[PDB]
Amino acid sequence: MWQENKSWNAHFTEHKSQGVVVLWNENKQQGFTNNLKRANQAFLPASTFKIPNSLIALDLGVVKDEHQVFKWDGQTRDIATWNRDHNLITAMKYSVVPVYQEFARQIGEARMSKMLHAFDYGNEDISGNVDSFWLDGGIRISATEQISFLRKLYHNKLHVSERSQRIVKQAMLTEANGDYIIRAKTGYSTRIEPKIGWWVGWVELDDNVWFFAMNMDMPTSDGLGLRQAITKEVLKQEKIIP
Amino acid sequence: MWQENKSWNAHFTEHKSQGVVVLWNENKQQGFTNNLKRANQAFLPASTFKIPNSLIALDLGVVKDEHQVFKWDGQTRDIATWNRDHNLITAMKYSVVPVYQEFARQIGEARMSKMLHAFDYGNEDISGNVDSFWLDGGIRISATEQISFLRKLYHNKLHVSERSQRIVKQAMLTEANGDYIIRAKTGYSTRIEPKIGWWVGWVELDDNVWFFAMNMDMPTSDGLGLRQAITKEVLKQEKIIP
Ligand SMILES: O=S(=O)(O)c1ccc2cc(S(=O)(=O)O)ccc2c1
Ligand SMILES: O=S(=O)(O)c1ccc2cc(S(=O)(=O)O)ccc2c1
Ligand SMILES: [Cl-]
Ligand code: NA
Ligand code: NA
Ligand code: NA
Ligand code: NA
Repeated sequence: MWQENKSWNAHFTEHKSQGVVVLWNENKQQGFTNNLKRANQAFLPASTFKIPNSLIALDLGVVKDEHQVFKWDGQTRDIATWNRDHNLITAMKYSVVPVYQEFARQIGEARMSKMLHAFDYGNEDISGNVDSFWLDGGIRISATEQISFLRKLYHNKLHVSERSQRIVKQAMLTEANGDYIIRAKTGYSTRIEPKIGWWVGWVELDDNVWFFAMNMDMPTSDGLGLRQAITKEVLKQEKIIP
Repeated sequence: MWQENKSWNAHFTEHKSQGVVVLWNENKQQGFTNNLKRANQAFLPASTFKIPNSLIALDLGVVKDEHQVFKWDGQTRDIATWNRDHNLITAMKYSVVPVYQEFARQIGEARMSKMLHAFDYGNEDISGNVDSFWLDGGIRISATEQISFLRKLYHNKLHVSERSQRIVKQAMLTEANGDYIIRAKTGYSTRIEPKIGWWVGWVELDDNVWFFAMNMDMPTSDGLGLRQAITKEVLKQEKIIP
């Protein structure tokens, strides 16, 4: 099932960093990682929680579809792309936290807790603030647990409607060409140590899909590009993407 | 509503050919083209008929989902990519006619003709074989008629389920990066003169979507890549993609 390959550490070493990448080959039901222990250590999901959050908001009707416009509240924040109107596509593309904070407020503590229990998501714990618990509360999830959740989403097996799951899988669209399709979500956990950056999702090939979930030490925002860079180096080494 | 911008013909004559490109700004509700007469000229849809064919087959249960495998029939044909198993995603990417010829045969003439009338698709005529009329039968559709069809598809108001339309819009995925997403379908009509090449779809932006339909004279298969090349040149000139 799980096989360890420490070859991939060089890609983390090359950039003064440490992390874990987890790959799952859907067809052959075989997994791969450079660090079995870290692959199963639970961290704050940060903005990768936007995947379950969107599924919940859509299923409950907080968000009717991917065209509904969530208008900027007018407060100028540090990330410039947040200071504009957004729909679910652009909101997820740019990790617009304010938009998902009002989602969490409408969902409320009870329904959020109930949904995460049914999702089997992480430790299912929403302790902390209603609109910030995935950034500084008690919820935790491992990279392998992200793959378990993601595999349910890919196969439309999560407890919410098939429509909700198809809309989110559309919003996760990051990259696509003649070779592959990447649906994925980035995350950056800055409020509680250890500061880490996430990239979870999958790579759709012609006749297979590879699920991946990576996290890495991230002391500042300047290294965020390595989340995608290091992952793609691993995908190139296994001849998944050219 | 429409306006002619014959500046684009320099992108066609540069590659020794003729054609039309039709754009439609969804937000502004304004259309553009380099030749309004060819824009309204109706040709065989060729494999751009895979868009409505896929909707009909999905709505009728001929195709269960985007993951169902359709086994190669063993007959080795001239396009290598056709001689292997496929699903809806790859069968559309490689324009695998045999796979869609089976779809049509199971849909049948009666339901195909009622569905095309419900879609308002072209001249709604399926005269000829039910398994080849979009390649050598009587169906005819213009570039502007493709845009009307595609607009309904984008808005889920075609007369099939919302599920079927979302799946087809998924299978149309051609290209996606941080700047745009292209959902399109290629076509090469070579059984009845004039031999022409199609590219129809739309470009999803952050705050807008641009529908496009284009066709051009294609005497030999060598020039097929100019379908996308010329379209991207127009889109660049109109400050639609960088
Ligand atoms: O609220 S914080 O400033 O801690 C915060 C929250 C989410 C973030 C997501 C990203 S992401 O672009 O990596 O998704 C980057 C920085 C972030 C900072
Ligand atoms: O059956 S034909 O050989 O006439 C035929 C049908 C569809 C085709 C689609 C393409 S595509 O470029 O639209 O994928 C290219 C050649 C084709 C030939
Ligand atoms: Cl998609
Ligand atoms: Na997105
Ligand atoms: Na944090
Ligand atoms: Na179906
Ligand atoms: Na023709």
